[PDB]
Amino acid sequence: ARPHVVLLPSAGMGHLVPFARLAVALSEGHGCNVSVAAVQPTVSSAESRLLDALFVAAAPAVRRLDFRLAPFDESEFPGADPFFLRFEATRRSAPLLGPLLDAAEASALVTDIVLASVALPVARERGVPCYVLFTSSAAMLSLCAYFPAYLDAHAAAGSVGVGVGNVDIPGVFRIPKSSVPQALHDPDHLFTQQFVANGRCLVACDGILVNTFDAFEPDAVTALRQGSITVSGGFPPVFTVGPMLPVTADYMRWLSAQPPRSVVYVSFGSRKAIPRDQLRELAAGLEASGKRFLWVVKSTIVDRDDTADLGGLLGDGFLERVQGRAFVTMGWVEQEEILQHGSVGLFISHCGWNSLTEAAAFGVPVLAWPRFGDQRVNAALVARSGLGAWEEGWTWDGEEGLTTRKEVAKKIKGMMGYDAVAEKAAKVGDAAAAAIAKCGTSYQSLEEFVQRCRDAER
Ligand SMILES: O=c1ccn([C@@H]2O[C@H](COP(=O)(O)OP(=O)(O)O)[C@@H](O)[C@H]2O)c(=O)[nH]1
Ligand SMILES: [Cl-]
Repeated sequence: ARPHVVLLPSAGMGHLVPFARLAVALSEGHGCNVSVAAVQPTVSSAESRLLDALFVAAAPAVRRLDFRLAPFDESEFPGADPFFLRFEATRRSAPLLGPLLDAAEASALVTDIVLASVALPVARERGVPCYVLFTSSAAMLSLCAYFPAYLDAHAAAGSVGVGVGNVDIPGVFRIPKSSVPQALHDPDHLFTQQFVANGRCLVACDGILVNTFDAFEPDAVTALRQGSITVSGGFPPVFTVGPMLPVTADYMRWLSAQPPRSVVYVSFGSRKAIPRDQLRELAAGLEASGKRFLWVVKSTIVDRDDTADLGGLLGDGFLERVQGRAFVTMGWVEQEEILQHGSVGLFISHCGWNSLTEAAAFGVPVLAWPRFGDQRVNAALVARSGLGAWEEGWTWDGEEGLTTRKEVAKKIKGMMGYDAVAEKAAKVGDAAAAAIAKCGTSYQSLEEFVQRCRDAER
């Protein structure tokens, strides 16, 4: 009998991608039926394409469950990021999850961290076990879990403390103040209110899945499994299930024509647009590096809005001058496919977590260029694990300062010129493939989670 697992993602590819890979892992790999309760329409078109493809490729085990949004008035959070606004619109629709869950006869609910504080109560009154899929690193899970106690300890009669400094996560390490997600400095920020509420409820859920592997983050994973992080001393089981594997266009025809390990692939993720002054230094750094490069560019946060002319954003001269030696697009690329290709030798990445798991699975060295949110925490893991290297001094969003074309070009040449870089990254690939293979720590963790789902048949 196939356990029924209901999966409840939030908005953006960073939250949807790992849910689509989990669904396939649970269905093909462990004999589960999976219902993915996703909101329609999606903020980005890339989410729509991924959902459409998921429900074909992984049918009949994986199925769509329609989840309608109550109307939400965005006037409440003026100037908020569109994905954060969809996070909140979806959180206030959690009512509707109750009926859906009764109808699905779920063995278990797996909810996005983003939605955990509102999904867990609904699961409890419908009698369904409720697990959280944390979508970023174990280091960031350890931050999310400790941040409420941090804020509490720094609360002093006569106020609720504003700002964040160095965060000494028990039994893990120190997050320097400058690596704290920018939004967390404001306890009233839309993201922060969600992040704090979701961290508070984590002690009271049935377990937490993380798309990482023990050898990648041994200290963070060891602290989460002992419960160091909560001082109360009680934490749910943590299942390390990653790096989860993925489920011919002009850029691929180009790429296959290039020599092995020759191409610098460049992308800052699905929801970041680099300001133009920094964009020009990156263009000229790539040019000056002398390396072949494949560069994905965004002018807006949401792909649907992106109308800018590539020529108009970078330079019509630049584009003609790098013809042939390089490939530059403002459209979507199937990055999972690029990162498996033998012709890629370097990934300049914003250190979004799903991007890092992809470079980890395939052993691709990472030039870390974090921009916001969790990305400086994740960049320190890049450096720490030997997946790549990270110049801590490069500025990120909200800081003044510009990484120059010389800095880019020199760091690109060093990464590809120093063989230890490719070798360290390949050792991460080796450990990642082992983790998800039969005898690996991630395969076993996933087997244990599926066993829990089997024991919940009603
Ligand atoms: O042009 C693009 C940009 C992104 N991605 C994928 O989108 C996800 C981005 O998620 P991540 O957590 O790295 O960052 P976010 O976009 O949430 O900042 C990853 O699976 C990438 O492989 C892609 O396939 N093509
Ligand atoms: Cl660690």
